Amino acid sequence: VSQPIKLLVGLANPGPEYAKTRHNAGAWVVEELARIHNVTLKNEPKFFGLTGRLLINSQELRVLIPTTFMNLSGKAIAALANFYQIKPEEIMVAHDELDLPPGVAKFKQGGGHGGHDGLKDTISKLGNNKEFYRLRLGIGHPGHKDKVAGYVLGKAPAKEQECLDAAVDESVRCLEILMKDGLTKAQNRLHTFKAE
Amino acid sequence: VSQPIKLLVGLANPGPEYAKTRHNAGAWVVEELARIHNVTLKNEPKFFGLTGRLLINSQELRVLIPTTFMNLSGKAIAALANFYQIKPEEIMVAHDELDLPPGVAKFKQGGGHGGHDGLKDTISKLGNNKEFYRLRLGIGHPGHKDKVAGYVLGKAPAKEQECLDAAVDESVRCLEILMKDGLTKAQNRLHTFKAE
Repeated sequence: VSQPIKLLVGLANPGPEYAKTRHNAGAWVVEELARIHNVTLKNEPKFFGLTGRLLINSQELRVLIPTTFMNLSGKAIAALANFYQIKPEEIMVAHDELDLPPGVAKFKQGGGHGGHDGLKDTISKLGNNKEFYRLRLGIGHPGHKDKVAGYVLGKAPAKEQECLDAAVDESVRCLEILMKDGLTKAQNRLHTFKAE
Repeated sequence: VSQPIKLLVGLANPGPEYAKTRHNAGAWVVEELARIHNVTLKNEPKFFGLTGRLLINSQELRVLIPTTFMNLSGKAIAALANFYQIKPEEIMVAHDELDLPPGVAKFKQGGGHGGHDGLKDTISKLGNNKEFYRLRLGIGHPGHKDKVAGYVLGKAPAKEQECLDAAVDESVRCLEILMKDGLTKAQNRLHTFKAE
């Protein structure tokens, strides 16, 4: 089946202290996808991150979790995409999404960064090309804008984390469906899911 | 001239709240100076951070810990410095310094960002001006470029943290000395210090 995605990126800050923070939600998806496919990601300094190649339905999907600062995610994504000759429209970036609630996830093509430091850098390093795909993992949002960075760098409370974990798992399933049945069918499934 | 400083900024990421990570070293200095001087740091959304005002030897010293993403620290700094008409040469930015070991600290004017995302943004948002002062709190350098973000976003081991905390204490004393006796004398004390 024809489907557009050659590279799946999961945005993150590195290390143990950031691993369970909301702003690492996209990495959670890639980690669970790789685990289910029995591939351990390898550190590749030239790509500023951890990478692997998955065989799913049995398309080849490269995956990446940058080990840069979140605000330098684009260095990883560009370095890898250039090496493998991948264009922005063939990249899906999974990330935490303030404008969706915990337990929801959506696919989208294009859009702004929404103030997400990793998406901002990604757009920049891909030559101001916004037309990469996104896997938007809802995290909710705080009451006040000035509290957004503290929010995304916090750990969700247990109940909220259950919703997020559910949406991660269903996003993984829909990525597997993307590789079997294509984007429209994957999206139709994902966009009816709501954990609660 | 000998006491140029009107604003002391302590860089840090604003979460997770559970975690004393190396890249928050500068905020530790501002928090301890504030504690000793009975200043409560208060959220001030128009400056994108926690703020205070001290009076030490009749010199007003405003303090800021940005609550932006680290790579937007200069947005907070410039917001406050513009509001109070403080020039860049009147600002001292306390920050983790890869180029000194744990237990050592130094004052300097100008210099590059050395890869520090907060310093980089600060130079930019101050109108591409490096000539603010720095309080460099040594955190050591991991010996390879690849995992620098992971290193600064890590928690120092308990022993190393004792060295850090000792450098924070000495840095607070030398900030007090700067406000009383001026920068040359404050340097003469700080630069001969090593934690024991």
